[PDB]
Amino acid sequence: KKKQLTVLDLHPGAGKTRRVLPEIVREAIKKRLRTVILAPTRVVAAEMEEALRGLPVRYMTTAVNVEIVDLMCHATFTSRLLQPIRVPNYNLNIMDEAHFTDPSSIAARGYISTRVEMGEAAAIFMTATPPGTRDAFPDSNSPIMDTEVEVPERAWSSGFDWVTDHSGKTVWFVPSVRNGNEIAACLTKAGKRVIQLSRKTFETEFQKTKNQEWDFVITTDISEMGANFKADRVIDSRRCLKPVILDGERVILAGPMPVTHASAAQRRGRIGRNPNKPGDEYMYGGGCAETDEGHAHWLEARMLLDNIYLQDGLIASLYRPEADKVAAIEGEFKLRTEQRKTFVELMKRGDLPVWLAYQVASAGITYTDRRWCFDGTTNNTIMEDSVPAEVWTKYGEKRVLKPRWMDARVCSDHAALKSFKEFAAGKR
Ligand SMILES: Nc1ncnc2c1ncn2[C@@H]1O[C@H](COP(=O)(O)OP(=O)(O)O)[C@@H](O)[C@H]1O
Ligand SMILES: [Mn+2]
Repeated sequence: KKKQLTVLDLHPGAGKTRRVLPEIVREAIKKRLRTVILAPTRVVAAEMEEALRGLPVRYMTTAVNVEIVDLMCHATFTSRLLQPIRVPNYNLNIMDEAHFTDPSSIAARGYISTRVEMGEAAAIFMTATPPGTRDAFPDSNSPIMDTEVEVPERAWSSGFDWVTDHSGKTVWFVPSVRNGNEIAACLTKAGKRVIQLSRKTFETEFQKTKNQEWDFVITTDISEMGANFKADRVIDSRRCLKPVILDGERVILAGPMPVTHASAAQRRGRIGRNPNKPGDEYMYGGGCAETDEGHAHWLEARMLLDNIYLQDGLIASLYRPEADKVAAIEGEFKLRTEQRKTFVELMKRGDLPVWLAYQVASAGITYTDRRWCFDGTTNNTIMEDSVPAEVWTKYGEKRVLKPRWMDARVCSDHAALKSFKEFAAGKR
């Protein structure tokens, strides 16, 4: 029904995606409701075509090889809202894995919930862990053995025999890509077969969990968003890096620090999913805390939402239960037409973090002008192998990487640094 936002918060594995979602879609088709289904990732979008097989759904992603029901990724929806492209005023908005804390997912939730509040649409947010969840140990299809235990975050030689004595398969949530690299190298030296997953490698590398033999999957928090494993153990550091905007001028990666209860419940929720296989184990290495408070993703969500047309001059609010996570003045990030296009291109083609893309576009810099990558303060020098990183500019001059605005996420691992060096050199 219109003006209704429903939170479908069945416990993990209860069947929200494979049982309830197809029933909702069939009903929406019957009622001739223009409907959008929002999948967190391309991998999950492919899994949804399997669950929705038969039904007339337009899949707006090349991730599926195959209507009044559209399916697209969370980020695609928000990106299309930001661009001149026409987006239907969907009568029914279904967000699967609606706990995703990516800035584009938060922004989408704010847009959708505002259209519902205005009485223009209906929405269903599907997630075991709605915003504000305080339960890290929800129900599961089969019982879980929960154990609080010290979990290594560096290479080890002794004192953690329980890690390597296990003969099943383990999903291990690490605080960072670099921390996961070190743990992976340690496990590999101990004779284990390890697959590593992160945000930017997920679609490629996740397939290895089906196609290869493995003993451990080392993953950051991307695997909290519908990623399905045939494991019988989760090792959870219970730690994450928190992007924080410091003194309004830079972004640091603070911590590692506790994950939220929702994140911990989602990580544990990778196991206990088979009602016929009890005895899955969850080993956790710390407590939870509300570390989404002040987390840059919710500031970045407001930067996105301030630039989405809703109606005349109105600006969509964040979804009420997560609106308190950021201190921001509504509309303070609204950009005019040309600066907004630069903003969008810096985020898409530029592959820059939202906060950084905003600093560049709001300064009046055009997308291809990379002088700002070199004219920052000395304290903004980016290091590679303990020496200042250097690139050849598009002019042919070798220069130290020293961006005017420093966002730790452009150089937090080797791959991110490689990408930002390519950006500073004008190569995309
Ligand atoms: N490809 C598959 N074939 C059979 N069962 C599956 C498949 N994928 C998931 N399942 C199982 O179906 C049940 C419901 O899954 P799902 O709808 O994803 O749960 P939820 O979305 O509520 O977390 C779970 O036990 C899950 O382990
Ligand atoms: Mn689901």
